[PDB]
Amino acid sequence: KIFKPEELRQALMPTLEALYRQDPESLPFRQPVDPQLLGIPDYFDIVKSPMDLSTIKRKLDTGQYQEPWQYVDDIWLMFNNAWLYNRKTSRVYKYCSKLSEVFEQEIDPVMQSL
Ligand SMILES: [Cl-]
Repeated sequence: KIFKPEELRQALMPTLEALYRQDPESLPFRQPVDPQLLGIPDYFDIVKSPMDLSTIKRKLDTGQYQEPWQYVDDIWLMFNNAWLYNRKTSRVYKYCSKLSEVFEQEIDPVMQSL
């Protein structure tokens, strides 16, 4: 179906809030990564399409997702970036896995309703 932007926003936003409210796990994902500041110059060599919670929120607010799967894809892109760039024993890697689990429980019922 064609999705009215506000209908989408209303359905998806709670799932994004749930991730944002995961403390401390969501902390590393609330703002775009800044390799200059963080002193990790090689970040963009590894991560070709940066994504994060704030960017996803902005796209959601500005009606830039026409369909639910698009939002899901951005969520997974964010996760995959973190798993890719961070060692599997790192804090960020584990935070990422936790967010992944929270998302799964959140998104399933929502997708059905859409
Ligand atoms: Cl949107």
